[PDB]
Amino acid sequence: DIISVALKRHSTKAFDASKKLTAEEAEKIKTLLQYSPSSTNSQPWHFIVASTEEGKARVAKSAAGTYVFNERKMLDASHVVVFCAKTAMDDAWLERVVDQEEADGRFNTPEAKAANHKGRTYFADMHRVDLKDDDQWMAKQVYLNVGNFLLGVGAMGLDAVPIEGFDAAILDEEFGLKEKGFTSLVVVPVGHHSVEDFNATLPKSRLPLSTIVTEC
Amino acid sequence: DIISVALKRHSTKAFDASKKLTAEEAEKIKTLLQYSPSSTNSQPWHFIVASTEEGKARVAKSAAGTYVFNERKMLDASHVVVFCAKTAMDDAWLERVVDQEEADGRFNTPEAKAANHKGRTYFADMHRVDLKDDDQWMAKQVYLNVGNFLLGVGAMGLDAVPIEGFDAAILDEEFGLKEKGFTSLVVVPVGHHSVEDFNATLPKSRLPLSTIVTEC
Ligand SMILES: Cc1cc2nc3c(=O)[nH]c(=O)nc-3n(C[C@H](O)[C@H](O)[C@H](O)COP(=O)(O)O)c2cc1C
Ligand SMILES: Cc1cc2nc3c(=O)[nH]c(=O)nc-3n(C[C@H](O)[C@H](O)[C@H](O)COP(=O)(O)O)c2cc1C
Repeated sequence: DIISVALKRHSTKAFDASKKLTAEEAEKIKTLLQYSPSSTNSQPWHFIVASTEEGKARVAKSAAGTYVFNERKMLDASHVVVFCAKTAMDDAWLERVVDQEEADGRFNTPEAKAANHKGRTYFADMHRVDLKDDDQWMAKQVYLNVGNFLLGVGAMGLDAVPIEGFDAAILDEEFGLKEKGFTSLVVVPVGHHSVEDFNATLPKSRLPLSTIVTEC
Repeated sequence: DIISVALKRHSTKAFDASKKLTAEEAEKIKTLLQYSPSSTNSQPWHFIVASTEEGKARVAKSAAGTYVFNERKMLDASHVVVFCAKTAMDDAWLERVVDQEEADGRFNTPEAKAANHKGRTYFADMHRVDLKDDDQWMAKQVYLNVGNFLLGVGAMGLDAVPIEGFDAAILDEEFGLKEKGFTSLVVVPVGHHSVEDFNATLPKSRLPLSTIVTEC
């Protein structure tokens, strides 16, 4: 049951540094990242997956100053995922997307690919040209990917914590992501909680359905 | 297996208007909405769940003009979820979150409730006062709930389609959201696909791991 997963999953505060993902688990987490939906199948994202001790330490440099209370969550977890959004929607990306969809067998005629390209360009152009918000639109898709990921890892029986408390300017410099066209948004350390994770045994808390839902 | 769900779920293009969700499935989808994580447990959201023919036709008035192609997805689904974000983060909201956490038994230490509220008001004030993007930070949390939702509903064996192609100003005017401090961002019809849902038997397409993942 997925609902039991939803009620049991928690934001891990401390990871066991001796528990690592299997090679099968490492492959499956990467499948989850790749297969999330996105508006127009635009997939405007890049992911850093750090599993080495050198790589996690480099990600862990961004939990500087005020974000030092999240550094140990990055170093003790098995795999650390960095979710990055594209910084602008370019026309090369859109043609990369429609060429992948043709290569995957989604179009039956050249008119069906041209129709799909036109339709995606129009909605990319509403954000790029009309609203001037393509940066915010692509970042919103990366957060939907985070949502998908947290539930999926929970359903695999693993522990994780979504981190917004890190320095994105520090992280983007280290991996040289502005040169590559991307910016870091959320860091998700993945592994197994330890006995020091105080949040594992505390109750879940959410606003009641009376406040947050309207039925019509 | 959750990886099977991720590879099997699709964006439905046509729903079977005779197939409805059971009362148990209706309750489970509201549990999925409420239990999604969000930064600092801010839960900066409101959900409209329309299951009646009158309710769904009111949501379908936003599938206007250029967006007429999404109208039928809203009309024939069993349940239509409107994901709304708060338009500003007020102190009143943060207080009801911390009081709910208090009632749920999260702070065994009355000094920890006060410690946690001011940390939440500190990270909410870095967006509503310092960075001035409180509306984008709260919309970001609503897309994380949408990603959580779409994988969960696929894990329950239901069909859905995330919709961005709707007129949010019509949708907000129709349900008086602007005066309640909420704005609609994503519409998600849930139900069971028709025999004429062409997308159900098309192959899934995504960019390769070689483009989207960097391993470190
Ligand atoms: C976008 C996002 C960012 C978060 N950032 C942090 C963080 O920097 N550090 C942390 O300890 N937890 C962080 N969390 C945890 C939230 O406090 C948490 O999801 C929320 O309190 C609900 O608890 P649950 O995850 O255990 O269900 C973050 C969560 C989200 C969704
Ligand atoms: C945020 C968002 C908005 C979308 N808006 C629309 C829409 O307006 N109409 C539609 O038919 N599909 C829409 N979709 C479906 C996307 O085209 C689809 O998710 C994508 O092609 C990947 O296909 P899949 O969901 O079948 O895996 C949307 C998806 C997302 C995530």
